[PDB]
Amino acid sequence: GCCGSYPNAACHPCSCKDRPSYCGQ
Repeated sequence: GCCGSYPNAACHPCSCKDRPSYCGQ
């Protein structure tokens, strides 16, 4: 994914720059 295999304190598949687009569609 993107937060997949990374820290998660703030990080989500969404806060990423070009994120896993499930946090939209």
